[PDB]
Amino acid sequence: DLHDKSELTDLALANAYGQYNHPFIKENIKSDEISGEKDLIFRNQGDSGNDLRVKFATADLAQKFKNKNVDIYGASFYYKCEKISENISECLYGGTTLNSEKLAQERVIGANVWVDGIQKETELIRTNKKNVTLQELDIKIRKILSDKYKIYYKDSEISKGLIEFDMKTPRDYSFDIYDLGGENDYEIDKIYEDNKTLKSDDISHIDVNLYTKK
Ligand SMILES: [Zn+2]
Repeated sequence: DLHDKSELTDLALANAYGQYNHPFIKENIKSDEISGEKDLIFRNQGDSGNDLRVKFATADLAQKFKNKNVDIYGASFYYKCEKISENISECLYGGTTLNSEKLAQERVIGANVWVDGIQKETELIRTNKKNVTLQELDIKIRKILSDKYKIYYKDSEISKGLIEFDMKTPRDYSFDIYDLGGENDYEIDKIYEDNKTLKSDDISHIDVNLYTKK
């Protein structure tokens, strides 16, 4: 069931590596401009003053954040990002939460890691948001995985990977780290388009299982 790293093109690997190592993080910005019916526009708010277009799965979502002070944390990209002006538009799916919703205290989540069934050091990620997007937690975990296990380097020994985010109830979410939508970010990141958010204090822990080349 777990997809193999060898299934991905070089473009897909370079793109994955790029976004999990350089996420777009912006705090307290507001947009009173919808594009299409489900994209919010933050002119000149992206990298290099490029414009920023945050895409949502529904107009329901875009409206919810329209004219709200929001925090952004997601995987950004340019290719296929619909321009709003004659200037370069930078894109990102979901990764949006209200800036007013901060925890009374920093939530640290433990991430157990296994490589071929052998327990490695438990890793840590944290957030100060009451409702954190799954995208944010995922990027934070993949960053550590990229740093320590070189998950997105073509010639590293890791070839299969599963990340499990467990709640305090029997609810869990998971990502096969190599089952990418396609090779371009506009495809790959639709994985975050629903802006799925989790109640930070209800998260139990993360379980990561990687398997070496075979
Ligand atoms: Zn566990």
